[PDB]
Amino acid sequence: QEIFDKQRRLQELSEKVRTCHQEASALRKALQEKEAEMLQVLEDIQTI
Amino acid sequence: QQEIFDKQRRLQELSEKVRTCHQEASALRKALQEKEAEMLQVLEDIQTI
Amino acid sequence: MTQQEIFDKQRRLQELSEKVRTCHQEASALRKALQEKEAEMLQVL
Amino acid sequence: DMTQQEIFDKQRRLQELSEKVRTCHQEASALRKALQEKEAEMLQVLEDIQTI
Repeated sequence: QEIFDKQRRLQELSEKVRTCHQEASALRKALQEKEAEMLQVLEDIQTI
Repeated sequence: QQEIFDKQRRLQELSEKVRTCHQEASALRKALQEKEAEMLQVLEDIQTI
Repeated sequence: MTQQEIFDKQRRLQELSEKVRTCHQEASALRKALQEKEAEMLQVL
Repeated sequence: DMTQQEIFDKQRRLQELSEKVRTCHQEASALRKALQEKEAEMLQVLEDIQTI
């Protein structure tokens, strides 16, 4: 399909992948932080 | 009886905190589910070049 | 009776609470693994 | 730059690394689904205690 057009596709796609990673990397931290907050609440519930 | 009511009230306050943390987590998971697949979606395309 | 019931519910609540803790710690190890796995891929890119 | 062969070579390296991510993702979906229901089970038990 012409190597220059293949190089262009590779670039755009890689960028999109890095963007998805950076986004996912921050969603996991937010999820890990949120689950950690819930555990403190649950500990308190065992006390009544 | 009063004791039960108190226990219930306390459980309810903590329950509200649990619900809020769940609602966010439930949504955070959906956002993470869709995003990780979007990543895999592209990686697949990269293999199609 | 009502009391017994509240107690049973409380116990079940404790079971799930510990089960959530297990899943969380299990998720924490997976997220760290997924982190390095993606980063390993990025380097390749 | 980058030649076609260079692209194929990076495409193969990718495949092995991408497959591992695919696996970890499927495992993450299973845990999240399991965690989702467990938290839902808790809220229903909490609401269950509110009734006598």
